[PDB]
Order: sequence, then C-alpha cells, then structure tokens
Amino acid sequence: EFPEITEEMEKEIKNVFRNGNQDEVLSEAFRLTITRKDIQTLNHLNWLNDEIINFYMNMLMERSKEKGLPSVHAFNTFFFTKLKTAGYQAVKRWTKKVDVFSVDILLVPIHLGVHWCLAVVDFRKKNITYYDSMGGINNEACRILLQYLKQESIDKKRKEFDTNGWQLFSKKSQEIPQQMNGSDCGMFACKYADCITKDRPINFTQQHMPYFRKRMVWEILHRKLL
Amino acid sequence: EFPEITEEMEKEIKNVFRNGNQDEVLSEAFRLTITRKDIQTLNHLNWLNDEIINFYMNMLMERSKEKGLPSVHAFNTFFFTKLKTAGYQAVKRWTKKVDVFSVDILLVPIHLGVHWCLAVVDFRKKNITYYDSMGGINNEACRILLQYLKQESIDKKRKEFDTNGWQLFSKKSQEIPQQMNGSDCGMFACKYADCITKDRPINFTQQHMPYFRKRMVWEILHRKLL
Repeated sequence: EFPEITEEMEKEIKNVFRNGNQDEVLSEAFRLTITRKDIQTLNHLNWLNDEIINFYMNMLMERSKEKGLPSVHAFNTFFFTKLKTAGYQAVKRWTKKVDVFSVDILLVPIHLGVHWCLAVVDFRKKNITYYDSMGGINNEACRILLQYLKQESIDKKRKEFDTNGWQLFSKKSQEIPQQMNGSDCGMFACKYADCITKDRPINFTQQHMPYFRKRMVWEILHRKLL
Repeated sequence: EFPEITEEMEKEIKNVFRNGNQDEVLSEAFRLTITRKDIQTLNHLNWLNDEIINFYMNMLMERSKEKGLPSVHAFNTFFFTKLKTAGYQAVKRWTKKVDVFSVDILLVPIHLGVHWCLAVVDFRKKNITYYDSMGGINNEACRILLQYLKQESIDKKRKEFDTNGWQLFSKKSQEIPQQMNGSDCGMFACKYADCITKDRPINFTQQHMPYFRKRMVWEILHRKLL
C-alpha cells in the first residue's frame, strides 16, 4: 500500500527526464538547487548525486516539525567525510545557529567511495545506529559520531556528554531490506531515513525502488512528500 | 589437490600473527609495504585491507610474464572508485609508463563500501566481465570500463576503440562460488583473479577460505605464489 503516481503525475515526471536546459532550475529550496541534470541521476539506474540526497534529507527535516513527528536535523552529505578526514575543528562551524541537542533525531548520510549509507542519532532512544543496504558494519562511524557529540557538547553547551545508556550499532543484513542494484544505494539511505523520521517500520524492498525513484522526482519537483 | 602448507610453513605463518611492532615491515615490493598490521587483516574473520589486495594483485602481475601465461596489468584498488566518482581525467595519469593495450588481461578490483568485487578485461576473449561473490550484478561497472578503454585509446594511441564483438557481463550466482562470510569477500576477489590469470576454471568454494588466508600470509611473506 503506497501512494499512487497518477497518469497526470507521471506526465510531470516524464517531462523532466526530457532533454533541454541542463541548468534549468527545477526546484530551489534550503540553499540548494535541483536542476534537470540533478534530477536525471534519479532516472533509470543512475547513481543519485549529493544534491538530490541533501535536498531530500532537507524535505524530511522540513516535514519533522509538523505536529506529532519527531524533530529532525539532517547533516549535509559532506559533513561526515569532512569530520572523518579532518576532525572536529573542520566541522565545528557547520553548526552555528544550530542546537543539535534540541532535536530528537540527527540524520548523517555517509559517503564511502561510490557507496551510500546512513547513520542516525536518536536522542529519545539514547542510541546511534548505522544502516547499510549492502549489510556492511561500521562500528567506527558510530564512535566517530559519539566522539563528535561529546566535542559538540563541550563546545556549544559547556558540558560533557552523558554516554550512560547510550548504545552504538549497525543494523544487520536480515534486519533491513538489502539492495540488488549498486546504484540504488542512495535511494535506500533516503528511504531508510523517510521511515525512521516518521517512526514507521522500514517496510519496503528492492522491488519498490523503480517506483521510489519516480516518486522522488515528483516529490522534489513539488517540495511535497507523499 | 591445492598445494599443501607444511608444518615448516605453518610455523612461518603462526609467527607473523604474533603481537609486536605493528609497523615492522614484513614485505616490501611493488612500491607497497606490508606491515604486521596489514597481515593481521588476513587472520580470523578479518576483512582484508587494500594493502593486502594490491600486494596480491601485483604478485599476479609479476607471475604473468612467466612464459605461457597471459600477460596481466592490475589496477590499484582506488582506481575504479576514483574513475567512477571523478571521471577519466582523475585517473588518466595513473597509466603514464603503462600501455594497457599491450597486455592480455586487465584486473580491476572494485570496492563498493565494505564489499569487494572484481572486473576483468580480457583482450583475447574481447570482453569485460564482473565477479561478485554475493552474486550482485553491475552492468554499469562494465560500461564505465568500456568508456575508460575508449578514453584511454583516444588519449594514449590517438585511435578510437573498436567495440565490435565486445561483450559486457556479470557472472551469475550459480556460475561462481558464493561467499558465506562477508569478511571473505576480498579473498574471493583475489582468488577469482588467481584462477583467471592462469586460465584455469574457478575451482574452489567458501570451505577453502581459511586455507586460502593462511596461504596468502605465507605467499606475501615470501613474495612467492604457490
């Protein structure tokens, strides 16, 4: 049971996979810009680029904030890779004007080479979780985030972070639906985050991915999550 | 039977899984350095690191060149990732001093997140083949390589590449032995490549992986393939 893409929506979708002004700005929001060229990475079995993922993640953050939903901060895709390679100092600034502790959930898209994964800080559940649609485990990435929270707590609020009851872990291959197409990895990251930010169980599989790509084109174009 | 590892060789191997100077250089060849720490990635159910894989691949390169064998160039592990993410321009230089067309076989280790796969260009067979020990399919990878050969042909030889008769393939799950242990994926890549570079059929299974790890420790230490 998934929202249908009507013939009319399919028309809005087909239209934007047409060729033409690769620069044409299709959607502008959250400081970002989605062009025809970005949107094309959603087509066929193209790899999503960062603009799509960031744009999507910000739609989830914008949707959190409606009542009943957990509140969400989405980190931009470059954040984790900058944190890992260069340390806390290189990312510390990225959070002026943001109190990372005043939200329920932090979303951290993780770019490992060609591949996408996702880490999630849930302050309600007091834990930090890694999701990889290939079933890889990334102990490190969660520790790196714990360590970041500590250094953010010290730097922003003048207090150490309380790790009591906090649990770091990777979701295993049988626990979340797995990819078959390498290029779908960014789609799994986005859709993992969709369910999680809604507190819904992750209840799709690889077969829904063609549908999800078409849908995300549509969603991005209207800045409306279905 | 696979070559036996004797009591005498077992002792070369036990000794190196000792603790001590994690930076002690055990093997130096091919501009690479294998330390005790790299070697420990072959133990247990540890994931092989890049240094091990590149070192092995270079042993295969060095073995080709003995007479009767097909000649082989192995690409470094970061090659495919760098090509995918950044395009031909970012890897063009890695082949100054190398005529990729003057060898029979090109080995391309493919790193997808935590996982290892392998692509092979065989100029005699006139085709490009993908091996994944979890049975995943990557059409795209083969095309990206065909695209690479064309760009390399133009760049190095001043001629377009002739794609006639050329075929792009993923090997199916029933065609090649599959992994059981995620940690052994790099070993599958290495061993697929061992067989292929020798023109022997891929004739092992997951049960052989413990043996293959101990043996690769021994082989790397002696810079000698059995």
